[PDB]
Amino acid sequence: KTKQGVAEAAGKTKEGVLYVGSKTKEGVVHGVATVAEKTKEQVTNVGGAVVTGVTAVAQKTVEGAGSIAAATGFVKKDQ
Amino acid sequence: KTKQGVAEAAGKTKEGVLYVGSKTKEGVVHGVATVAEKTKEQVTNVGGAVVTGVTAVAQKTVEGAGSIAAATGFVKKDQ
Amino acid sequence: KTKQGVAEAAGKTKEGVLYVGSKTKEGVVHGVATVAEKTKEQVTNVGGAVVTGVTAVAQKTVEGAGSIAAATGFVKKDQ
Amino acid sequence: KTKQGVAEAAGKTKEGVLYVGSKTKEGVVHGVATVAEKTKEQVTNVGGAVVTGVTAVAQKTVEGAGSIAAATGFVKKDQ
Amino acid sequence: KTKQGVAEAAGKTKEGVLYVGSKTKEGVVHGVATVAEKTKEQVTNVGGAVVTGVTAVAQKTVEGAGSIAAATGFVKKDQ
Amino acid sequence: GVVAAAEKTKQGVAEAAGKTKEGVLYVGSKTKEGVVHGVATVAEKTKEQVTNVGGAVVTGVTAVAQKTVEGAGSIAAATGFVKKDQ
Amino acid sequence: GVVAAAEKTKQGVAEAAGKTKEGVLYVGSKTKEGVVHGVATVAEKTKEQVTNVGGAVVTGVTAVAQKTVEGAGSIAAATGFVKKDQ
Amino acid sequence: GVVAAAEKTKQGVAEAAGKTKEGVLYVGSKTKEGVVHGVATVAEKTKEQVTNVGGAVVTGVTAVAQKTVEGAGSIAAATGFVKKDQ
Amino acid sequence: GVVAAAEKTKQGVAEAAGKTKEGVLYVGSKTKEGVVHGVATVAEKTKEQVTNVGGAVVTGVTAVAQKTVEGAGSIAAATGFVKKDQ
Amino acid sequence: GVVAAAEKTKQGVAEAAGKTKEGVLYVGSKTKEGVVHGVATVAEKTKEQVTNVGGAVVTGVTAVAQKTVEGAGSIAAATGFVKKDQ
Ligand SMILES: Cc1cccc(C)c1NC(=O)Cn1nc(Cc2ccccc2)c2ccccc2c1=O
Ligand SMILES: Cc1cccc(C)c1NC(=O)Cn1nc(Cc2ccccc2)c2ccccc2c1=O
Ligand SMILES: Cc1cccc(C)c1NC(=O)Cn1nc(Cc2ccccc2)c2ccccc2c1=O
Ligand SMILES: Cc1cccc(C)c1NC(=O)Cn1nc(Cc2ccccc2)c2ccccc2c1=O
Ligand SMILES: Cc1cccc(C)c1NC(=O)Cn1nc(Cc2ccccc2)c2ccccc2c1=O
Repeated sequence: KTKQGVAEAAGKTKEGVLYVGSKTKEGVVHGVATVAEKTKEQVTNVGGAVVTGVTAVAQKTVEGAGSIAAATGFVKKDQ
Repeated sequence: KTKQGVAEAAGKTKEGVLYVGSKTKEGVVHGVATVAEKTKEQVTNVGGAVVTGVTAVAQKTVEGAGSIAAATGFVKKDQ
Repeated sequence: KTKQGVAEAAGKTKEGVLYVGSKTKEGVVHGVATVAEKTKEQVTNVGGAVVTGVTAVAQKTVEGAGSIAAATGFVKKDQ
Repeated sequence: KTKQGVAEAAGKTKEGVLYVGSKTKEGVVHGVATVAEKTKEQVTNVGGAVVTGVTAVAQKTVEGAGSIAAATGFVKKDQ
Repeated sequence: KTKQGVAEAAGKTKEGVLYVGSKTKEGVVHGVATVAEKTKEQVTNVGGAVVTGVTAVAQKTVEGAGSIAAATGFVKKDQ
Repeated sequence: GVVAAAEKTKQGVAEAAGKTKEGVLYVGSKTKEGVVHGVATVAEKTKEQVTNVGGAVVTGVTAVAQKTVEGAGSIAAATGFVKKDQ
Repeated sequence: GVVAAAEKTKQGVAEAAGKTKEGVLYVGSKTKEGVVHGVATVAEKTKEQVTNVGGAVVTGVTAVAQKTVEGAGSIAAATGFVKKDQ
Repeated sequence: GVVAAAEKTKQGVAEAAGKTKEGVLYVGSKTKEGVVHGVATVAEKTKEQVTNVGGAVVTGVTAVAQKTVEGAGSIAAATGFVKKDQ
Repeated sequence: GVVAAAEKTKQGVAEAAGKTKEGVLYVGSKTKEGVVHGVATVAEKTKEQVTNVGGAVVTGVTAVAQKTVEGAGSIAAATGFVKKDQ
Repeated sequence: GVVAAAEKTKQGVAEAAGKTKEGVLYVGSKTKEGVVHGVATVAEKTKEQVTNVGGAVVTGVTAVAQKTVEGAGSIAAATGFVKKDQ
C-alpha cells in the first residue's frame, strides 16, 4: 500500500453532537487581490514581450514529466 | 493498492446529530479580485505582445506529459 | 486498485439527524471579479497582439499529453 | 506501507460534543495582495522581456521530472 | 513502514467536549503583501530581461529530479 | 475653473470634473454582521420552572442573531410607560 | 484654477479635477462584526427555578450576536418611565 | 493655481488636481470586531435559584457578541426614569 | 502656485497637485477588536442562589465581546434618573 | 510657489505638490485590541449566595473583552442621578 496527500478523519460517539470533516488542497491558488489607483503606464514595444497584468495559474498533474505551469512574458528564438 | 489525493471521513453514533463531510480541490483557482481606478495606460505595439488584463487559468491533467497550463504574452520565432 | 482524487464520506446512526456529503473540484475556476472605473486606455497595434480584458480558463483532461489550457496574447512565427 | 503528506485525526467519546477535522495543503498559493497608488511606469522595450505585473503560480505534480512551475520574464536563444 | 511529513492526532474522552484536528502544509506560499506608493520607474530594455513585479511560486513534486520551481528574469544563450 | 485640453494628437482624451465624491464598493469580499455559527448543546435531564408576572423571560437553548440599522435590538425588556411627545 | 494641457503628441491624456474625495473600498477582504462562532455546552442534571415579577430574566444556554448602527443593543433591560419630549 | 502641461512628446499624460482627500481601503484583509470564538462549557449537577423583582438578571451559559456604531451595548441594565428633553 | 511641465520628450508625465491628504489602508492585515477566544469551563456541583431587587446581576459562565464606536459598553448597570436636557 | 520641469529627455517625469499629508497604512500586520485568549477554569463544589438591592453584581466565571472608541467601558456600575444639561 501507499498513501500520498491523503486526509483522513474518524469519529465515534454514543449520545450528543459529532462532526467529522476532511479537506484536501493540491495545486490551488487562493486569495489574489490587486488594486491600481491613479497609476500611469506608458509602454513602447518593438518585437518584445511586456506583461503588466495579473496572472494566476494553478496546475495539478499526475504522471506528467516536463510540464510547465506558467510561462509569462518571454521571447523565444531557439534554433 | 495506492491512494493519492483522497479525502476520507467516517462517523458513527447512536443518538443525536452527526455530520460527515469530505471536500477535494485539485487545480482550482479561487478568489481573484482586481480593481483599476483612474488608471492611464498608453501602449504602442509593433510586432510584439503586450498583456495588461487579468488571467486566471486552472488545469488538471492525468497521465499528461509536457502539458503547459498558461503561456501569456510571448513572442516565439523558433526555426 | 488505485484511487486518485476521490472524496469519500460514510455515516451511521440509530436515532436523530445525520448528514453525509461529498464534494470534488478538479480544474475549477471560481470567483473572479474585476472592476475598472474612470480608466483610460489608448492602444496602437501594428501586426502585434494586445490583450487588456479578463480571461478565465478551466481545463480538465484525462490521458492527454501536450495539452495547453490557455495561450493568451502571443505572436508565433515558427518556420 | 508508505505514508507521505498524510493528515490523520481520530476521536472517541461517549456523551458530549466531539469534533474531528483534517486538512492538507500541497502546492498552494494563498493570500497575495498588491497595491499600486500614484505609480508612474515608463517602459521602452526592443526585442526584450519586461514584466511588471503580479504572478501567482501553484503547481503540484506526481512522478514528474524536469517540471518547471514558473518561468517569468526571460529571453531564450539556445542554439 | 515509512512515515514522512505526517501529522497525526488522537483524542479520547467519556463526557465533555473534545476537539481533534490535524493540518499539513507542503510547498505553500502564504501571506505576500506589496505596496508601491508614488513610485517612479523608468526602464529601457534592448534584448534583455527586466522584472519589477511580484512573483509568488509554490511547487510540490514527488519523484521529480531536476525540477525548477521558479526562474525569473534571466537571459539564456546556451550553445 | 477647471480646464482640460488636448490638441494636435492622434489619440486624445480630455476630462474635466469640478467636484467628485467617491462611494463604497466591494470586490470579491465577504461580510458577516450579527451571525451565529456553530452552536451545539447537549442536555440529559433538565428541570426548569418559570413563574412570570408582568415580565419578560427567555428560557432554554436560545440562538438569536440581530442586525438593526435605525432601531434597538433587545432580547428581554420588561419596561413600562414608554411615551414620545411630538 | 486647475488647468491640464497636452499638445502635439501621438497619444495624449489630460485630466483636471477641482475637488476630489475618495471613498471606502474592499478588495478580497473578510469582515466579522458581532459574530458568535463555535459554542459547545454539555449539561447532565441542571435544576433551575425562576420567579420573575416585573423584570427581565435571561436563563439557560444563550448565544446572542448583535450588530446595530443607530440603536442600542441590550440583553436584559428592566426599566420604567422612558419618555422623549419633542 | 495648479497647472500641468506636456508638449511635443510621443506619449504624454498631464493631470492637475486642486484638492484631494483619500479614503479607507482594504486589500486582502480580515477584521474581527466583537467576535466570540471557541467557548466550551461542561456542567454536571448545577442547582440555580433566581428571585427577581423589578431587575435584570442574566443566568447560565451566556455568549454575547455585540457591535454598535451610534448606540450603547449593555448586558443587564436595571434602571428607571430615563428622559430626554427636546 | 503649483506648476509641472514636460517638454520635448518621447514619454512624458506631468502631475501637479495643490493639496493632498492620504487615507488609511490595509494590505494583507488582520485585526481583532473586542474578541473572546478559547474559553473552557468545567463545573461539577455548583449551588447558586440569587435574590435581586431593582438591580442588575450577571451570573454563571458569561463570555461577552463588545465593540462600540460612539456609545458605552456595560455589563451590569443598576442606575436611576438618567436625563439629558436639550 | 512649487515648480517642477523636465525638458529635452527621452523619458521624463515631473511632479509638483504644494501640501501633502500622509496617512496610516498596514502591510501584513496583526493587531489585537481588547482580546481575551485562553481562559480555563475548573470548579468542583462552589456555593454562592447573592443578595442584591439596587446594585450591580457580576458573579461566576466571566470573560469580557471590550473595545470602545468614544464611550466608556464598565463591568459593574451602580450609580444614580446621571444628568447632562444642554
Ligand atoms: C434597548 C432598550 C431597552 C430598554 C430600555 C432602553 C432605554 C433601551 N435603549 C434604547 O431604547 C435606545 N434607543 N432610544 C431611542 C429614543 C427613544 C426611546 C424610547 C422612547 C422614545 C424615544 C431610539 C429612537 C429611535 C431609534 C432607536 C432608539 C434607541 O435605540
Ligand atoms: C441600552 C440601555 C439600556 C437601559 C438604559 C440605558 C440608559 C441604556 N443606554 C442607552 O439607551 C443609550 N442610548 N440613549 C439614547 C437617547 C435616549 C435614550 C432613551 C430615551 C430617549 C433618548 C439613544 C437614542 C437614539 C439611538 C440610540 C440611543 C442609545 O443607545
Ligand atoms: C449603557 C448604560 C446603561 C445604563 C446607564 C448608562 C448611563 C449607560 N451609558 C450610556 O447610556 C451612554 N450613552 N449615553 C447617551 C446619552 C443619553 C443617555 C440616556 C438618555 C438620554 C441621553 C447616548 C446617546 C445616544 C447614543 C448613545 C448614548 C450612550 O451610549
Ligand atoms: C457606562 C456607564 C454606566 C453607568 C454610569 C456611567 C456614568 C457610565 N459611563 C458613561 O455613560 C459614559 N458616557 N457618558 C455620555 C454622556 C451622557 C451620559 C448619560 C446621560 C446623558 C449623557 C455619553 C454620551 C454619548 C455617547 C456615549 C456616552 C458615554 O459613554
Ligand atoms: C465609566 C464610569 C462609570 C461610573 C462613573 C464614572 C464617572 C465613569 N467614568 C466616565 O463616565 C468617563 N466619561 N465621562 C463622560 C462625560 C459625562 C459622563 C456622565 C454624564 C455626562 C457626561 C463621557 C462623555 C462622552 C463619552 C464618554 C465619556 C466617559 O467615558
